[PDB]
Amino acid sequence: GRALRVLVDMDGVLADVEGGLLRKFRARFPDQPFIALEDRRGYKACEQYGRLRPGLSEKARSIAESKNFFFELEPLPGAVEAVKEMASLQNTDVFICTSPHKMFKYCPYEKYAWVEKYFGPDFLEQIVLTRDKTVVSADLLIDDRPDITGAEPTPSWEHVLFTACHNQHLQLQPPRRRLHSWADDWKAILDSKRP
Amino acid sequence: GRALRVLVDMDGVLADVEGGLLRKFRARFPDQPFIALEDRRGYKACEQYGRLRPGLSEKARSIAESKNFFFELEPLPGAVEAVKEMASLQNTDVFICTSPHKMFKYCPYEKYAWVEKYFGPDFLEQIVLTRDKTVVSADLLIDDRPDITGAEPTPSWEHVLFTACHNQHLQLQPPRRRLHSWADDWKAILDSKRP
Ligand SMILES: [Mg+2]
Ligand SMILES: [Mg+2]
Ligand code: NA
Ligand code: NA
Repeated sequence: GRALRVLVDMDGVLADVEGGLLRKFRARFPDQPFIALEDRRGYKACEQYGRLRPGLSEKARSIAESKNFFFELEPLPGAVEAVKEMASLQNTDVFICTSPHKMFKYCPYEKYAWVEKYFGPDFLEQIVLTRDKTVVSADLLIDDRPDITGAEPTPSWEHVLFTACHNQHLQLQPPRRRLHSWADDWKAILDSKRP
Repeated sequence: GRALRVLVDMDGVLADVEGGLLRKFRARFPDQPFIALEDRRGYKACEQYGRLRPGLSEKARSIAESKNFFFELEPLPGAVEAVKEMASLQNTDVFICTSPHKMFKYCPYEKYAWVEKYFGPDFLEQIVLTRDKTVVSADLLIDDRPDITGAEPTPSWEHVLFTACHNQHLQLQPPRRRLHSWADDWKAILDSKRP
């Protein structure tokens, strides 16, 4: 007491939503152009697909809306190991703070199931499902979305940007910070917020 | 700006979880003793069922864990009308802040579906699913659970206790407040927190 509280985003931070989208898009729509991971720009993949060719945004969306899309995402390298270690640290509380998106039949269930699979049943109590992360209080939010907005104009967390291909070239306004991958020094970031 | 932010609990505040539990329990287990609504005491119904007769807690739990339990709950009188009005007020942001419980196959989906049904698709973005309400920041939390605890020792909200049969006889520690039903003067409660 007090415990440092860290919110960890799920999509693109713990679960490889980009790789999953691209793989399943390519398999389901093999004759359509696609966006190679390195060429991704901007948080919303479907929007970029729409610019590639008309109709592709809805097809990209249909991949993400399909049963087992979220459940079958691969963990990002080091993600499960890092979050387990982080949660186990003294004076450190970790919550997985993630959006259900505009899709509720499968996505919430599958996100819970995915967390159960990789972190165990006891970690389910650490999940906060919300479209608005600004109303969740914490010391840190690790999330791959550059612009996080919502009902709270002054969120209590510092947003640390987790690198993803869609944001990796972005110049952030100082003093905004990055976590480059789970191999990067996340302990140093947490420690900088401690008493 | 700033908008007053109000968290409204779902079970026992918007949706009649007590009536639904009792009705479906009685229908599925007609030869078992039950707990009449007026005799409910303590937030956790299944725990009281367990004291009534051994094995009854697991049966009560099975009712709540069954498909369509949450979806088929009836709204409490005045609840949908009040929350719609509250959300429509100037400088007032409403979030439905509710637990998925220890059950994730049906409960999250059904809670989203229930909100869609009674409040419309656009209200889905106001849902926060969490087992820990203390990490959700707001001015007010209207919730029928007397004791709300979690990772944040000093939540930012004032907890206003929504009357339910299990809490109606409880003497609260001053200056804790109650909302007796949605017929009660909820506007006065909100107004007391405004600048
Ligand atoms: Mg993300
Ligand atoms: Mg409740
Ligand atoms: Na879905
Ligand atoms: Na369930």
